[PDB]
Amino acid sequence: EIGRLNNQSLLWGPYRPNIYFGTRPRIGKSLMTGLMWGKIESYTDFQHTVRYTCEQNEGMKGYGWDEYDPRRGGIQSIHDIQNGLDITTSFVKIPGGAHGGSWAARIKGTLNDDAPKDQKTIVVFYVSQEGENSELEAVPSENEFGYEGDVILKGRSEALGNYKLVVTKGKGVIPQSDHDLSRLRGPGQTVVQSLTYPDEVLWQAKPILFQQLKAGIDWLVENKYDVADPPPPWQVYLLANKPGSGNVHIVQKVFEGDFEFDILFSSESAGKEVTSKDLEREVKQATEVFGERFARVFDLKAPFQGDNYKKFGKSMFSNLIGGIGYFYGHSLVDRSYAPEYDEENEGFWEDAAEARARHQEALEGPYELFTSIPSRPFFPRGFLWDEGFHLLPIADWDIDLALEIIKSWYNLMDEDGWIAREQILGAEARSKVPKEFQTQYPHYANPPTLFLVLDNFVERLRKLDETLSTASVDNPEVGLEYLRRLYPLLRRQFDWFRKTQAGDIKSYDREAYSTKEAYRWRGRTVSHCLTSGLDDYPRPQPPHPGELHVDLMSWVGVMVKSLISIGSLLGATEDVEFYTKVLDAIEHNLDDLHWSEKEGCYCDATIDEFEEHKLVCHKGYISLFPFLTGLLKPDSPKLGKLLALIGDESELWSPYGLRSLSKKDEFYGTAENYWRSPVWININYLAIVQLYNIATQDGPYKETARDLYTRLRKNIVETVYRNWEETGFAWEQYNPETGKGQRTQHFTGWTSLVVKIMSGHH
Ligand SMILES: O=[N+]([O-])c1cc(N2[C@@H]3CC[C@H]2COC3)ccc1NCCCCCCN1C[C@H](O)[C@@H](O)[C@H](O)[C@H]1CO
Repeated sequence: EIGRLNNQSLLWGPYRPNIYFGTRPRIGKSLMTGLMWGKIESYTDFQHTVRYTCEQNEGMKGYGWDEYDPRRGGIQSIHDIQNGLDITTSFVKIPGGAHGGSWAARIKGTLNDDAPKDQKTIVVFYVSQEGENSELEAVPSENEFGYEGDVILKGRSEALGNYKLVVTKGKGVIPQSDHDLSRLRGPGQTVVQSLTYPDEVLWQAKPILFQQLKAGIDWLVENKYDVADPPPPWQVYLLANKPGSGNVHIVQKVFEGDFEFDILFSSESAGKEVTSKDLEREVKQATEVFGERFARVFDLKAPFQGDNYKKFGKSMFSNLIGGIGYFYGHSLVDRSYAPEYDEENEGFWEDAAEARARHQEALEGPYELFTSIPSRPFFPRGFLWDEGFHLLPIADWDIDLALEIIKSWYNLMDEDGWIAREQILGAEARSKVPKEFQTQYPHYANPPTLFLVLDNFVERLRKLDETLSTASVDNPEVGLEYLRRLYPLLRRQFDWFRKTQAGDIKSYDREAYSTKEAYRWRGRTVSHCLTSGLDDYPRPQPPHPGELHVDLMSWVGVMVKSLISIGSLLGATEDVEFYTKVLDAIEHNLDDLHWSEKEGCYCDATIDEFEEHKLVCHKGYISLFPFLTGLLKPDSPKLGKLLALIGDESELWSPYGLRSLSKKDEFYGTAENYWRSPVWININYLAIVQLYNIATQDGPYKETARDLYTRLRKNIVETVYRNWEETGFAWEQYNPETGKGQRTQHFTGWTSLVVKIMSGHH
């Protein structure tokens, strides 16, 4: 019942973060829309200037959400240098009826100071509908060659019932052609082309548009329009009007100078149809609500209480929550469980490559996923351990939203307990991913950081849009039922980890409190360990079936501590007893297998040339894991030595945050130098939260933790703020020597954790 209200609230959104601006509902095969625009200055330039899928290069100053809440809508701003255009896309949801409500958008384009004042810009609104028993029709024009006013599309489906979608006339100069062609094509007006293609290719908006433009050009060629006397470019690239029935509708406008137009989606089962007056008003309302929620949910503490930090927090937050996508389709999975994937022998990476080279992978599904993403331009899709970080701030904002996303993720889990770490769903998603990197492998794990979110919900539980956001904490019954239904999958994931990611104690000269607790990440190559999330952090060389990884064991610890709390809430006492013994064994086994007294930190372990357990110690993030994951007692002498490592400028401590790897480590700044020195916000965030924990409890390290917490919070926030101020972007990682953001931009993305770091009061 709370489920039905949530379903209905979240159904519609701009859930296509892979494109600048578009809408889809959370339904695999339904109605989608996308925006395209580009300046036209010549006969050949439109194909190069036209924008649709997100990218980041010299031609685009920046883009992002100024404001967003997926229940209500928001405002995105796009700063396009190539096309001399500052664009604004406002989207708003209007609840009502039985079909997930109505929505509207305003597209406003303003030429920048550099653009020719008489620039011609082509704007397209592309609309598609998949589904066997559904209809969509453009109501024809009264006029001869196109539309003087609004374009109305009428459609129906099982999912949406009856609806109307209107593209309004809009404001702005419409250029007029004196050419001969105008007698056949009109002087210049809004046009509509209504087409049909087999459902599975409808997503290919750009090629479909261009095929129509080319047919347009070929008609000119056949009909004696030539270089003797050519029509203007904008008229050459203006489609001949042919509205009708189909599963594809192209709405094209040309504008000279500034422009704007509305898109009004009117769910028939609701009240009166949506108007532009409705849009303007609900835009203003949504802004007020966003304003008030922000100040309550993300109340930035000293020294970030100022307005500059507020605007920064709003940008980082809105971009993260604005990344929410709905994805649908088949994924590519190797279901061969080839025995080479067991990696039980020396040299196992060569065996595994030989297996992969059998190419037994097949598409399977379809699946759906509702998730936030790291990067609109470079990787707009679900990543398993990233989502754990993304949901930390989102959960604060709207716990029901976060729980929905968690549910969405767990619904992917297969019978054995595997969720693919990278969710590439459907041909549209695949288009952005080289074939060689699509295949998922059922023995590949990723950190279970979604348990971190679950933990915070549990603590919240112990201690209509306003209502709906917090319904899962405000009605303990609802909360518990949610945990009840998820609990088995959580448990299945726990079991899967210990089955598939088991390390080898019993087979070597290995003494420890427990014969059981030992873990090794499957999937390592000579240079990489992708499944751990820390691609190129240095690990034992060469890789070896005897390896043990202290990060993985610490994640199993995070998991088991969570199972304790959740089981304890559902009174699964047979389960809670078992967990209690596993936790106890990991605490002991962390020390017995992973602690280096001589180095003063945790290390991964291998097996020698001589068949004996060797620690292989590389000072950095990995070394801190038991502390980052909240496993050490606040009086632990090991914790204190870890605090020395963290605070030590010659090892990890840079002015800009903690270095992934110590400056003393032989691998510092080597090779791709991905996780071999740069400052990464996700691990810094875990550190900051654990420092705070120790700083707010009686113990011997209280005052040290307090100082490190104060400084690290400051350093991390200021580095990310400084870069945002100067570049407009959140970055993937930060240079510890210069403080510059580097690798990819638009990383929102766990970089956005900074809103919560500024927020404090963990
Ligand atoms: O998508 N690609 O497959 C892909 C595409 C391309 N492109 C080609 C064509 C378009 C596109 C842009 O330019 C040329 C280039 C390289 C790759 N490589 C796959 C790697 C995926 C990124 C992992 C980022 N993070 C790494 C963190 O280490 C990990 O912790 C984190 O979880 C993960 C997620 O945030």
